[PDB]
Amino acid sequence: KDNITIHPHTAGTPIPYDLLLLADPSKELIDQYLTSGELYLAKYNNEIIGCYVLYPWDFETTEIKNIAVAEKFQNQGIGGQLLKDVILKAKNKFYKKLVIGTGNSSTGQLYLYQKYGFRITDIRKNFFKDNYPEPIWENGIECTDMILLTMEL
Amino acid sequence: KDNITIHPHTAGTPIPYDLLLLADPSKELIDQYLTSGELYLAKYNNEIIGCYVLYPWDFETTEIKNIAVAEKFQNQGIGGQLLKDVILKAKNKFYKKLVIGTGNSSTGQLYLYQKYGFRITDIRKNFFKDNYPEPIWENGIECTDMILLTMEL
Ligand SMILES: CC(=O)SCCNC(=O)CCNC(=O)[C@H](O)C(C)(C)COP(=O)(O)OP(=O)(O)OC[C@H]1O[C@@H](n2cnc3c(N)ncnc32)[C@H](O)[C@@H]1OP(=O)(O)O
Ligand SMILES: CC(=O)SCCNC(=O)CCNC(=O)[C@H](O)C(C)(C)COP(=O)(O)OP(=O)(O)OC[C@H]1O[C@@H](n2cnc3c(N)ncnc32)[C@H](O)[C@@H]1OP(=O)(O)O
Repeated sequence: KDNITIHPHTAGTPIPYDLLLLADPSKELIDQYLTSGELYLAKYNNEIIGCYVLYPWDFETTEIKNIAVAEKFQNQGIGGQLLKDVILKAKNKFYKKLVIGTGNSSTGQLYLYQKYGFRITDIRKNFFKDNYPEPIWENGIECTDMILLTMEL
Repeated sequence: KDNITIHPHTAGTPIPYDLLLLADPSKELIDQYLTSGELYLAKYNNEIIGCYVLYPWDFETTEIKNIAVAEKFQNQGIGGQLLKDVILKAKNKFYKKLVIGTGNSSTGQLYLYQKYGFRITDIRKNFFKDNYPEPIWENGIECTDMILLTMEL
């Protein structure tokens, strides 16, 4: 909606694993990019309803390692508001490219990221097969490969 | 449906440009891969309602350069029947890989081809921008790049 607020996560505050796990089934992988990344929390009427994690590769590129919206609040435009906020945060830290990777089966998400300016740029063959023990499925398609999209900032 | 027939196009028969143009807006590009490709026609109660073109790259790979279903008959499973038939024809000619390329904005099609066994393998940046004069748009996304998918036969 139009009355959502976004702030960085504060030390001592609970980490919204419920939300992060909607986007990444591995709590181990989440905690790893929380080490060097920056977590942001989207609040609406005092409740944390969404989040994203920015994860620098280097000076030029930073990656959205995780972006999630509470299941009760999806498909109301909150994700788009989050993506706009990520774009500003990455620009403010002088990154030149913003990257996000999603599953080959995530065809709905491939629309959304392109709507906000991401171009499809790379395929990571068997990324999910190699990095997650149990296979992952969407829409009856096995999610084996990562599709990487890139936005020039 | 279950009562569709598929046959190669016969010399002297009209070429269904109405159908081919649904899949490729350039009659010039269509006629070019009709030169070295093979056109197949799907008939239902005597009417041509779909078609595809197979276009060899070399001994190992052949490409679906064009696949189309009449607008009145779409989303009834005819395209899937066509894709199954292409797979058999390519195997029968001893190809090892079957390739199809669609637009970055064609997220519905990215589902369908993966459902029938195609993996996303390659991005052709600015393919449509370079090869078609007028820009092409889908779902409010500009169609600039070709997504190439590959099936091991
Ligand atoms: C790096 C990573 O984290 S990849 C994993 C991403 N996270 C997840 O998958 C976790 C689970 N899902 C979610 O948390 C969320 O659904 C998100 C983060 C993916 C998206 O957030 P949302 O608030 O649901 O998205 P939002 O409402 O802004 O837009 C979704 C869009 O999909 C569109 N859409 C609807 N049906 C379809 C469809 N069949 N195909 C494509 N797009 C569709 C909607 O219309 C909407 O677009 P629009 O606003 O232009 O009309
Ligand atoms: C190389 C080239 O030619 S690329 C260009 C391809 N051709 C074209 O775009 C021409 C215009 N379109 C067409 O001719 C046809 O629609 C084709 C050839 C793309 C597909 O043929 P169709 O008969 O419509 O497909 P079919 O009915 O078998 O299946 C379409 C699928 O999309 C699914 N679908 C529906 N909504 C969506 C959505 N939002 N996102 C993804 N998939 C969706 C349908 O459920 C169906 O899948 P299912 O059978 O597994 O449930």
